[PDB]
Amino acid sequence: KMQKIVNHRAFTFTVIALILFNALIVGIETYPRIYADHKWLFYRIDLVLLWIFTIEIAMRFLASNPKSAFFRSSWNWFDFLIVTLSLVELFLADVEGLSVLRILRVLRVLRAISVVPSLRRLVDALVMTIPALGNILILMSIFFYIFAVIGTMLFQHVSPEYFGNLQLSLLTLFQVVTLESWASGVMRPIFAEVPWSWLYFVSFVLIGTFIIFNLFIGVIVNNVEK
Amino acid sequence: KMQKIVNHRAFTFTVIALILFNALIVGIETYPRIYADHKWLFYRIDLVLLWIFTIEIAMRFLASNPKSAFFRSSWNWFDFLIVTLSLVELFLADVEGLSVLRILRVLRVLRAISVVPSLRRLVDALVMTIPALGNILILMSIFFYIFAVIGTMLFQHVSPEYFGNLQLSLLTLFQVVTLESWASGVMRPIFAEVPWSWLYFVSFVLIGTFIIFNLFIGVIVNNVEK
Amino acid sequence: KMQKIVNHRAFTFTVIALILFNALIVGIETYPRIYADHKWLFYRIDLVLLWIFTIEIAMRFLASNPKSAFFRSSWNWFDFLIVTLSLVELFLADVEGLSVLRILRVLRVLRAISVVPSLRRLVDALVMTIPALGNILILMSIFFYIFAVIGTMLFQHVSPEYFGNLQLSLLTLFQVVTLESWASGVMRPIFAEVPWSWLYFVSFVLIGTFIIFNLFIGVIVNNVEK
Amino acid sequence: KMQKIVNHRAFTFTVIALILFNALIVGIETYPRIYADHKWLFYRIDLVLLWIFTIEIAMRFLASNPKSAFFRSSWNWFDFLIVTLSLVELFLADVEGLSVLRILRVLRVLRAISVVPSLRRLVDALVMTIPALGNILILMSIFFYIFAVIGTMLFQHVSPEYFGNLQLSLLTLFQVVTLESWASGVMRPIFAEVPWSWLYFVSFVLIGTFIIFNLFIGVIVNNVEK
Ligand SMILES: CCCCCCCC/C=C/CCCCCCCC(=O)O[C@@H](COC(=O)CCCCCCCCCCCCCCC)COP(=O)([O-])OCC[N+](C)(C)C
Ligand SMILES: CCCCCCCC/C=C/CCCCCCCC(=O)O[C@@H](COC(=O)CCCCCCCCCCCCCCC)COP(=O)([O-])OCC[N+](C)(C)C
Ligand SMILES: CCCCCCCC/C=C/CCCCCCCC(=O)O[C@@H](COC(=O)CCCCCCCCCCCCCCC)COP(=O)([O-])OCC[N+](C)(C)C
Ligand SMILES: CCCCCCCC/C=C/CCCCCCCC(=O)O[C@@H](COC(=O)CCCCCCCCCCCCCCC)COP(=O)([O-])OCC[N+](C)(C)C
Ligand SMILES: CCCCCCCC/C=C/CCCCCCCC(=O)O[C@@H](COC(=O)CCCCCCCCCCCCCCC)COP(=O)([O-])OCC[N+](C)(C)C
Ligand SMILES: CCCCCCCC/C=C/CCCCCCCC(=O)O[C@@H](COC(=O)CCCCCCCCCCCCCCC)COP(=O)([O-])OCC[N+](C)(C)C
Ligand SMILES: CCCCCCCC/C=C/CCCCCCCC(=O)O[C@@H](COC(=O)CCCCCCCCCCCCCCC)COP(=O)([O-])OCC[N+](C)(C)C
Ligand SMILES: CCCCCCCC/C=C/CCCCCCCC(=O)O[C@@H](COC(=O)CCCCCCCCCCCCCCC)COP(=O)([O-])OCC[N+](C)(C)C
Ligand SMILES: CCCCCCCC/C=C\CCCCCCCC(=O)O[C@@H](COC(=O)CCCCCCCCCCCCCCC)COP(=O)([O-])OCC[N+](C)(C)C
Ligand SMILES: CCCCCCCC/C=C\CCCCCCCC(=O)O[C@@H](COC(=O)CCCCCCCCCCCCCCC)COP(=O)([O-])OCC[N+](C)(C)C
Ligand SMILES: CCCCCCCC/C=C\CCCCCCCC(=O)O[C@@H](COC(=O)CCCCCCCCCCCCCCC)COP(=O)([O-])OCC[N+](C)(C)C
Ligand SMILES: CCCCCCCC/C=C\CCCCCCCC(=O)O[C@@H](COC(=O)CCCCCCCCCCCCCCC)COP(=O)([O-])OCC[N+](C)(C)C
Repeated sequence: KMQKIVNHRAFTFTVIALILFNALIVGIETYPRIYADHKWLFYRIDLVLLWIFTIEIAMRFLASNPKSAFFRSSWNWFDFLIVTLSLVELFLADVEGLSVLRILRVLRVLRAISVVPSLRRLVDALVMTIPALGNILILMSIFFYIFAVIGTMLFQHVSPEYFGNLQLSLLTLFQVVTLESWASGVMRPIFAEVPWSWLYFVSFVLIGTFIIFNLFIGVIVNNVEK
Repeated sequence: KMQKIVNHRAFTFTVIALILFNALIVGIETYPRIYADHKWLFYRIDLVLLWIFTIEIAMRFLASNPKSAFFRSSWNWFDFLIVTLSLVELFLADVEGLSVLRILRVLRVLRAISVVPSLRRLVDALVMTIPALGNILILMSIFFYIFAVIGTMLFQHVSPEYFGNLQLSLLTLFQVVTLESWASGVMRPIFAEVPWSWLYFVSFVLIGTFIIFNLFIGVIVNNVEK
Repeated sequence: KMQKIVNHRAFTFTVIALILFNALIVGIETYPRIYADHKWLFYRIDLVLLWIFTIEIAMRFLASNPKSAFFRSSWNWFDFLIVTLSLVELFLADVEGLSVLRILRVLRVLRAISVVPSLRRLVDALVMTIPALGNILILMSIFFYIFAVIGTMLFQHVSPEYFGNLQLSLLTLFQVVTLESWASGVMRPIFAEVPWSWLYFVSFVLIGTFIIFNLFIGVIVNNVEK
Repeated sequence: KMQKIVNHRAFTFTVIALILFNALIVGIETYPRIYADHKWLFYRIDLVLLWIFTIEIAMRFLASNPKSAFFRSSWNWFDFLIVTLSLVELFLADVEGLSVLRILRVLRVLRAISVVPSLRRLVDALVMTIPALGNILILMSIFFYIFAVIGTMLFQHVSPEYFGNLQLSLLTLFQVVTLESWASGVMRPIFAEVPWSWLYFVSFVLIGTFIIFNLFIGVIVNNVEK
């Protein structure tokens, strides 16, 4: 009565192949003409692929010793979430708010990183180094917030474009920490009006960079040790 | 008569929570309409928060064994400086020179990194690696100064914008070492007139980069060792 | 009857010198006037250099113990491929499709990295670290594909320039991961129309960067170990 | 009769202080008005500083055991070269070709890195890692040359600006390897005409980057070892 043996060689291979085909079709469908000429087929195949993933994860669930740890392990929670999101897409297909709904029709491909064990191990390892660089991110958040607040009150009425709110300015402070056109297009047109403005960026760009550098190093000599 | 026990669990927790609320309100206040509609409340809460921080640091001072090392430790000096700067803001509120005065109303949030011990330890560690990369910064300063002097006499009358003074040119030499639009907007419009100008940037961008790279490495294989 | 001894000191030296001269002439020939004034000489020297390389590699082949491992080693396969490509150039000289044919007249210089042993060892070592960073590249490919698909359906009709197809958009997603004008010229003119668009880039630029950082580290603490 | 003892504490201190003052004055002199109003003083002080450096290095020479190794050590050769260059400036002051002559009036400050021993040791160490990354630079040179040649024949008549010669194009290939506006301003206006052009940059920007990354790593795990 118990479901004892369920696993075999292609038990995954077929799933990953199917996911690849899913990616292929969901990519193709993004062409206006080709999609607009064969819509019934795309409809039917999307439905059937949805149902395959559904019955797949359900098969694993039922044959995963329910009362013991299946929903206890996070990976399967992630799989389940992905399938539920595809279902949300389906059963709430096209009321109106579809623009940010068709998108979820895509991420069903990234469950690839769940099935192939090497990618699973790699991604879990990558996440396991997030609590390593924990504090540094808090420091960087403090830094960003302080500088955003300081900017939005200084340059509010000289550059409404970049420094207009605490939200909008929290953008200009991001595309500057990445050293992206921070001089000729963020500063030179401001530094022209308020001449003492430079002390802002030349400070931020400095200290920000420093922190980032150290953050990077903080990880490097952590894997030499572990 | 002596103040023996003063510490407990929330002895910090309440302070850091209050600081968070301080950040929240000082952020909100940067909206023109919302601040302009409820100013009395913002006034009163700013005053009361100021007084809370004041009585807090004073409590620590009095219950910090005055004659022994309290003002001897630098962190408390930093705290005291921050509180005094907020006070400078208050008692010298709005004579006229307020533009660069309201700013100090902000950095009172960064004393967060003082109170939570993990951030304190991290920041102290980060500073402790400044005397490590001591010389390299002297070398980089020499380099910057030399190249600024060399530029301002060559391109003074062909590009008044970027190379106009030893000060202004010390900017163009900064937004070039960060590889920010150094070619199409700093050089191509100059390289057009003085054709041999390229040897300037292609030298600087080279050597500067080299130094920086080495500086970075100079830190990396210093934490593998310590 | 067997070819026993074939090697000596300059056995390579002459070849690398000749290759250097080949580079020199193939570089010179890219000037319109100078090439257009002495074409017969360039013709004849190109022919003779081709034949020198031909007889060279053929000499090695015949005096490389044919039945045993000569074509078994990959380097010689690469050499042979290069010579055959030069020959393809010659015997299929100028039917019409020459634009992407004259190019192969160039890469015959890079066989330099085959002959000088230090470069050979270095390049082989560099390649030997490709299977090291194997998975991370698969993860990055998945990431790129997902984000390209997600972009091309959102911004298809607001920015036909950058996001027009799954191909063209796979470019805009490349010159953004390199942080090249990703804000002022890829996003600000889009973020103006669809205001919620920022969550796209600020996500990608984030996660992409993270992956890349880790990839880099994944190699660093792999040479400390091997 | 022999010069036995010549060294003492300030034997350097005075020299480095004087060099600092030299930097200060040579910087000041770059202002048009201020220099144009007091020229006699600047003249006389430049002359006297020149003579101080002269007599200084000559003192060291004579009291450096001439027949034994003084000119044998490279640092003193560098010092001597710098002083001779200042002298070239003086005795060949203003015939006409002064534009690239006043410049040498500057680098006399960088002899600072000779006198202060910490900087001397650091700079010598930095140079001692140039023969470490020897081959990689040869590989990068090969790469640059190949791609420059390949570009200048493809895009010669569609973008005369960037790809016009083997020299000029060797610039556009430099401000692209640094990821500086390589997409929106080097490629998009070219990729519009020759549509298959992308395979150029997306290749170069790829492989170049790879090499650079590896070069960096090639140094990192060389100081963990030495
Ligand atoms: C394991 C999970 C990872 C996922 C990896 C991906 C796995 C699955 C990959 C799936 C790829 C998706 C395929 C979609 C292409 C459909 C063909 C097409 O559109 O032709 C179009 C033409 O267009 C052309 O002329 C050229 C078509 C090739 C461009 C495809 C780019 C490659 C994407 C690869 C991305 C690689 C991702 C990595 C990137 C670093 C037709 O439309 P049209 O404009 O009307 O032209 C009319 C032509 N006609 C006259 C003949 C009618
Ligand atoms: C790990 C986390 C680390 C956190 C560290 C983060 C550090 C925070 C970084 C803060 C950056 C500072 C930004 C302020 C500079 C811009 C000001 C400006 O431009 O306005 C005016 C400059 O008016 C002046 O004269 C100011 C001259 C220098 C003031 C320096 C301010 C230092 C603030 C305290 C320093 C505290 C130091 C530290 C304290 C402990 C411009 O002129 P105006 O008056 O507006 O006149 C009208 C405009 N008009 C000119 C067109 C007519
Ligand atoms: C531990 C110390 C670290 C500090 C961390 C921060 C801790 C404290 C954080 C404090 C955050 C500050 C809150 C201020 C927002 C007030 C609400 C508001 O302005 O609404 C405005 C609307 O605006 C909107 O429509 C959207 C509002 C959300 C934008 C807030 C950005 C989040 C900042 C988070 C930064 C994260 C920092 C990290 C970033 C990496 C109302 O103004 P209006 O334009 O007139 O609109 C009219 C609307 N009405 C019709 C209803 C009237
Ligand atoms: C760790 C710290 C390391 C420090 C190292 C830092 C190194 C310092 C780096 C210095 C960079 C050098 C910058 C100078 C190049 C630009 C000059 C120029 O463009 O002007 C002229 C070029 O006129 C020429 O013909 C010059 C040709 C090459 C001269 C090379 C100068 C080397 C100086 C000595 C080298 C010393 C080497 C080292 C010595 C020990 C332009 O033409 P024009 O004459 O003006 O004519 C009028 C304009 N017109 C054309 C429109 C009509
Ligand atoms: C080991 C394998 C690695 C390969 C390494 C390379 C090894 C082999 C290197 C080969 C180099 C190729 C030489 C070609 C130059 C020919 C001379 C010429 O064109 O003169 C032109 C003038 O142009 C000038 O005025 C200046 C010429 C010097 C520019 C050459 C750039 C150096 C390229 C080095 C690249 C270094 C690569 C590294 C870069 C990091 C003449 O044409 P014109 O316009 O009509 O002028 C008329 C003048 N006239 C009046 C006198 C008639
Ligand atoms: C290692 C690999 C890691 C892979 C991770 C990769 C993660 C993937 C990253 C995906 C990035 C997400 C991009 C979507 C954001 C842009 C949407 C947009 O702008 O359209 C609309 C926003 O409409 C809204 O109101 C949306 C508000 C936020 C929605 C957030 C979407 C999250 C999707 C699920 C999150 C799943 C989380 C994870 C699930 C497990 C714009 O407005 P409009 O509706 O079009 O109205 C008409 C236009 N008009 C405004 C001009 C009138
Ligand atoms: C150890 C070796 C390493 C070398 C390190 C350097 C050591 C030696 C450093 C020497 C520094 C050189 C000093 C030159 C300044 C002269 C004063 C001046 O020009 O005033 C001008 C005004 O200009 C101003 O209004 C502000 C002047 C300060 C700008 C100086 C920038 C600091 C350079 C520091 C670079 C730091 C390098 C590091 C950078 C990272 C006057 O000219 P004017 O325009 O006509 O104004 C009229 C005013 N008036 C009405 C009163 C008349
Ligand atoms: C460590 C050192 C490593 C060294 C590695 C360095 C590798 C070297 C990297 C070289 C980069 C390659 C650059 C060439 C691509 C651009 C060509 C182009 O755009 O012209 C044409 C594309 O015409 C085509 O149809 C070409 C289609 C793809 C050809 C691929 C070329 C591969 C060359 C061999 C590959 C060898 C692989 C390796 C061999 C061993 C454009 O069209 P048109 O024909 O001009 O028509 C007229 C213009 N019109 C369109 C406006 C009307
Ligand atoms: C916190 C970082 C600062 C560093 C200080 C270092 C010394 C800083 C030197 C001088 C500082 C003060 C100069 C006096 C001028 C002040 C006001 C002024 O006139 O501004 C003038 C220029 O403003 C500049 O020139 C900014 C200088 C950029 C510094 C880049 C240093 C990079 C450090 C290297 C990092 C690597 C090593 C890192 C080692 C730490 C502009 O105003 P104006 O001339 O009156 O003209 C009117 C305005 N107008 C232009 C719109 C028309
Ligand atoms: C110090 C670094 C230099 C490196 C030298 C290497 C060889 C350098 C090769 C040739 C050097 C000399 C060429 C002769 C031309 C001189 C004058 C000239 O005519 O300029 C011409 C172009 O100027 C250029 O082309 C600059 C070349 C950029 C070099 C990029 C190398 C990157 C090294 C790779 C780094 C990685 C490996 C690093 C390994 C170290 C322009 O003048 P014009 O043509 O007469 O036209 C009139 C002016 N006009 C354009 C405004 C209309
Ligand atoms: C996934 C990453 C997100 C991070 C969230 C963090 C908090 C994010 C805070 C607030 C989030 C939501 C704000 C409410 C506004 C939503 C809609 C909106 O109005 O947009 C508004 C602005 O949009 C922005 O301001 C984007 C904020 C950029 C975030 C940069 C954070 C960098 C993290 C640091 C990385 C280092 C540490 C990393 C630690 C992880 C624009 O719309 P509008 O105002 O209505 O005006 C009409 C549109 N118009 C402009 C075209 C005219
Ligand atoms: C060597 C690197 C290549 C990689 C291949 C990967 C798959 C490449 C996918 C498809 C390749 C071929 C697509 C078919 C189109 C060919 C011709 C064409 O039409 O071009 C079209 C677009 O051209 C592009 O879209 C270029 C795609 C950029 C690739 C970015 C991948 C980054 C790798 C990630 C690095 C990280 C991981 C690294 C893992 C290695 C434009 O031509 P058109 O549409 O006809 O319109 C007319 C021209 N017009 C626009 C001027 C009007």
